[PDB]
Amino acid sequence: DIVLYYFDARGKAELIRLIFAYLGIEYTDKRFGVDAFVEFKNFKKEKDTPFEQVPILQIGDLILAQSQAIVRYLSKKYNICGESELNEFYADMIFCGVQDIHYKFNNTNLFKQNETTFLNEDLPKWSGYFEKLLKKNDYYFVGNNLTYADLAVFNLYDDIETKYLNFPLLKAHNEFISNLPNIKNYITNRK
Amino acid sequence: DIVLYYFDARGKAELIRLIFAYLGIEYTDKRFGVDAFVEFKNFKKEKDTPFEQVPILQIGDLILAQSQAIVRYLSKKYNICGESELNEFYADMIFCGVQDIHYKFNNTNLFKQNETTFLNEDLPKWSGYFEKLLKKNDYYFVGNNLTYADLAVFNLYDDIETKYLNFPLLKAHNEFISNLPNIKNYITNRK
Amino acid sequence: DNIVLYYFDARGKAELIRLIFAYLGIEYTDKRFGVNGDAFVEFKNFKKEKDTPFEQVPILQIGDLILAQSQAIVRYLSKKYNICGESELNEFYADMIFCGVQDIHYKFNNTNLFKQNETTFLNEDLPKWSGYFEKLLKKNHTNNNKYYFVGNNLTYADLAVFNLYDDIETKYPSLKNFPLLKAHNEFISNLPNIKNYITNR
Amino acid sequence: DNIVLYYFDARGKAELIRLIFAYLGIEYTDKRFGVNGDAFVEFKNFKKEKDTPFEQVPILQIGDLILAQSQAIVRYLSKKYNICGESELNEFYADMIFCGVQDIHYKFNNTNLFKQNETTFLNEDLPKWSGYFEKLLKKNHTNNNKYYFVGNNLTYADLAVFNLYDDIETKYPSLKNFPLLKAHNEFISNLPNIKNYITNR
Repeated sequence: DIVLYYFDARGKAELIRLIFAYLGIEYTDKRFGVDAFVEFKNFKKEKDTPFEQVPILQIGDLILAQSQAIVRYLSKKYNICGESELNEFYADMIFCGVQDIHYKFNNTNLFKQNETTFLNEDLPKWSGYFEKLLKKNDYYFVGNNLTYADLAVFNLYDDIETKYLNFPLLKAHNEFISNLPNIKNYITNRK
Repeated sequence: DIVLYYFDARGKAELIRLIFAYLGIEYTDKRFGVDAFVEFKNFKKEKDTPFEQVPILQIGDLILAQSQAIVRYLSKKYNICGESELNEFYADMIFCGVQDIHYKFNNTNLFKQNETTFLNEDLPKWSGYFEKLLKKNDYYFVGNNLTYADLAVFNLYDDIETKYLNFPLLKAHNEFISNLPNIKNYITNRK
Repeated sequence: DNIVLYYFDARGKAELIRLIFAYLGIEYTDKRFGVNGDAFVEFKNFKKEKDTPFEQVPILQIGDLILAQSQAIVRYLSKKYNICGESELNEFYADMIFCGVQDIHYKFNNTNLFKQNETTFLNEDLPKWSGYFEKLLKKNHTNNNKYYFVGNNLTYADLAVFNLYDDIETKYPSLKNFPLLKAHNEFISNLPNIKNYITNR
Repeated sequence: DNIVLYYFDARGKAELIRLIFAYLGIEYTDKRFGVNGDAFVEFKNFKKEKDTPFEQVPILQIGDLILAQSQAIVRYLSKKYNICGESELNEFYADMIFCGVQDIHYKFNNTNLFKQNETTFLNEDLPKWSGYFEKLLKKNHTNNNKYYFVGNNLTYADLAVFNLYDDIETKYPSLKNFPLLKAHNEFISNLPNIKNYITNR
């Protein structure tokens, strides 16, 4: 009854956009800076944010902040969080793992001279963790249905691939998500 | 029916310890290095961890990883996550906020020359966010009962205070948590 | 001689060196990884082929001599070509100032949307540093009329400050509140060897 | 003269300067914030009282002269007191090496339990750097028999490498796999002015 507010970037909003695309939920994708910064300063004046951060998801009059929290909330509401107490935990635990490596990716750049370590050490290591998780479990990380963890893992590699998959299941899992019809469409349309 | 594995430090395990103390749950608090590192390497060989990280909470044969996930799991199980869908979200959102500032605290040190900015800019700003959240809501962040967010906020400042509260509610809230009998006891006994 | 600069096809930590060569009019080969191909493969092969101390670039090769670490290279060239200041104290001040540049420059490079630190960088870290530089320029009033950080000739510190703001500008918007600094950067940008290099870049 | 070093009551970025003064036998006042009181209040008052370029310490004051930025201070002292190498190339190499030290040292300082990067630092970042240093020592075989990074006299790079490992050791455990580096550090640790300073520290 929905507005997503963020910068004109994937960033930490993209996973939320992927969820809405998957669920088929209509919303206004509001992007600053399509002086992004002046616009953000104004938004903060206009809107009551808890921590002066975006993304913000506003549903009617209700303001939701913090991307990971928003993801968990939506996932519960729309049945992509796992179907048992243990499965809900595993999905969460996997997402936390994705968060660790995703941040590391966002902390690697040329100036810092950490690209080679990321490419050679950190990413292979994390990819191995994910591949093993897939092996343990027309591919899902959790149970026999899609969860937000699947989308998160797709999003992580999709992001990484923009800038910079030895991992057979992970590759297959990524292809599978990319080809879900709602996802494929979203992706094709995406700037 | 429970072992917590971590280093002999508060770190990211402390919030879990505070929850168990609050809930009155008996567990073995297993600390490496009471060559911490040799011991950790061995533990990783011995135990099947998803990401080769601690803390690990083992309940019977069940291995749980990722501190924030563990906290959410316990909180749901033991009714400290909020009593409505919206309240569960707010608790989560607050914890996410705590995570942001807690990390910043752990990223500030003398060598980096970022202590003054943290003390003068970042912490006051975050404390203001928390104070306002308390105002909005014989003190609780969420609803009218204790949630993990309360414990998290207590833990954050308690950590900060070891190394380095203008904020009346926050101070009062912190005192209140510190004085909950199970907490007070845990704290008095703690190395 | 045969001077070759090796780096990625980016400004990064190489650009100041490139600016120095431009300013001095030194010819060199600007070898850039990844202009067309996979930058990482090229870098990997380079490391195999060239004996680098730390497996890092930039690398400046003069003849068969291999020099590493951008700041060290900058200091070496600056001494050689008389852009390091003309007294012991002035040499120190240029070095001081560059050290300060490095600090804020590293911060800029650690700033991004995902990390949600853009607003604090724009709003609180950069203005503070811009203030420090503005004050330093004031102390050299003044000799100035021409804007130099140190003494009455150009030093690498001048180039470094120019480069830092130039780099920032590529990503983020004014220097309105910092007139001395703004004039200084403009002045550097208009030195003919520099203006020409920039236009062609 | 009246030489005063201002810093926190910590090693940090000051310690190398202190080691240099010890090695050279220069008397100075080692003023440390927070020995007894609130370090931040002391620092805040210092900044008000002293005109610092960047609102940072360390600060070295010689007479009324204020010098800032630890690396710049190290380079200035090293030139003055002949620990920077005795040729243009050797001066560059000592500087190169120090730049490398700074990189790994900063990483050590960014390593902690909360960030869960201790194992990668011990396991993968430090060994790699230790290797780089070990290889650099090998190149100076070579002159050595005495271990120096550069030429056949001590330079600040020697002190810097010693200091870096010493600092690491306070926090984390062997250098077993790096015999040249280990011997080098031991050798530095045993220079009489250094050994004495250390024992008293």
